[PDB]
Amino acid sequence: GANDYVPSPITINTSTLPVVVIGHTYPRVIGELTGTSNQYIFNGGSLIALMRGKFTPTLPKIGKITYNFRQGNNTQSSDFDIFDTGVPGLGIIIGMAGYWPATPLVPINSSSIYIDPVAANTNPNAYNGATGSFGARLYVAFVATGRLPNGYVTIPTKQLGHILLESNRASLNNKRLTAPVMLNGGRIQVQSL
Ligand SMILES: [Cl-]
Ligand SMILES: [Cl-]
Ligand SMILES: [Cl-]
Ligand SMILES: [Cl-]
Ligand SMILES: [Cl-]
Repeated sequence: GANDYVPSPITINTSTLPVVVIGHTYPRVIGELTGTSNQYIFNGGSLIALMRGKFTPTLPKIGKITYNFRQGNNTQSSDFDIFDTGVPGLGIIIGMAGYWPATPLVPINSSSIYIDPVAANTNPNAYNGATGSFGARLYVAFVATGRLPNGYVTIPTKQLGHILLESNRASLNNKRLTAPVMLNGGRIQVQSL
């Protein structure tokens, strides 16, 4: 079908956080996960469409932190919303971008935001160029929000939020397709010297 687009999740892995060595200050970023990307978060319709993705985080927002991801290509710091993983002392901050590398990392610091095209955050009629899929890049960093014990800590799998597919084609827009944005759970290690 022309509008038979279906969602697929985009996921990032707790297991890529390096060991956290502590030689304190809260909040502070304790490491970045390896950024991930999915070209086909929405895919499958036979008719090309102008599409955009609205990300709504759905974990509790604890506060803000200023940061500049080592990954991505922003040259100045931004405020990021710190989201509660549920594990005391541990939050995450999120950035998302369009799939293609020229598009910028968008700090998640609003109750919802268009991750691609960023033009849509100030132009309600802006969409990606017409094509047959919508994808994205996902960036996450862990934040110490309080004192961490030594040793291993398990992070549960968390749904960071969802991307709503919007389009200037009503039949596709009105499906309100949504794709989950996932933090795959895992184990981190703190070495408190
Ligand atoms: Cl993925
Ligand atoms: Cl992909
Ligand atoms: Cl950044
Ligand atoms: Cl969850
Ligand atoms: Cl239409």
